[PDB]
Amino acid sequence: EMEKEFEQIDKSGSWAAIYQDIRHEASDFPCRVAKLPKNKNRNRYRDVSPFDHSRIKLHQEDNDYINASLIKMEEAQRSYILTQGPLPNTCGHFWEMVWEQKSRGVVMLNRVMEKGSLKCAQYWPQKEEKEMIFEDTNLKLTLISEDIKSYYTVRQLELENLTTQETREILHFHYTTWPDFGVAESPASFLNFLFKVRESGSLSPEHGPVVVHCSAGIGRSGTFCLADTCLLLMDKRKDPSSVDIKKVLLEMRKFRMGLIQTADQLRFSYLAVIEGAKFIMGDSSVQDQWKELSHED
Ligand code: VO4
Repeated sequence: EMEKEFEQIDKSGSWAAIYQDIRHEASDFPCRVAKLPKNKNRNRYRDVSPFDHSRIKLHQEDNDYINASLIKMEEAQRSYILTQGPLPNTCGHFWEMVWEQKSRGVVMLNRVMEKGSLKCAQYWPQKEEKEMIFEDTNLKLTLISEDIKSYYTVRQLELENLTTQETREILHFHYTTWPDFGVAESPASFLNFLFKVRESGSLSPEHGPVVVHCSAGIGRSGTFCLADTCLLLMDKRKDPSSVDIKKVLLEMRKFRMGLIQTADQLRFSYLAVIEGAKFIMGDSSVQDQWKELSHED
């Protein structure tokens, strides 16, 4: 059904019209805390801020601001934290957020350098023997192992609360071939990566919300969460036709501004959900088909 809607929009060539409608319908809530003068150096982009009602607050008395939003999909019963690529001065805040929110997975959809510019701090260690200590938030981070595939890398990290000496395993899922304001190479390649995140346990309700980011934490991050929630809703009722992608996106836009930054990303979201529906509706072999088509070795 979503498939036939997809074909209607393609034949009309009205992806831009549909996407601008979403933009005009999208919620508009205040971002007063993000705009305080004292927080200016905590925001990577002047025009990408968390709403006050849904922002993640750090558990510190000094300044609890971080550019991060809690997306709570009530009906699908999944939550995500969407955040910007950490800044040189906010890597401690980032890992403090991960600790306090009890997240098990971090999904990173960007490269540290994209289009010749630095999009994100190097906020996790690249070498086992060179751990990182974030002195402002009293956290230590150690690379434990790395599994490099052709277009994504999975890292096992150990996060230590230096104050309590509690340790935690964090899984890092790094998509390395998704261009800013672009789409993944194929649905199959995107779905293969999403299902790798799912199979790690990182999205399970026994854990805190997965942390999802790219550079701004809205475009690629929005595509990832939208596809996931749509597939989860379909799974819940085994009813692909009860899932209205545009309504799920607007619901997600109540928690964070600008989710999906281009009409082509919206169109890709449809493709990913339409294709992923094959798996959700009983055809477990398409998962293997996606892994082959993705060429991850
Ligand atoms: O770094 V993103 O522009 O896909 O929000």
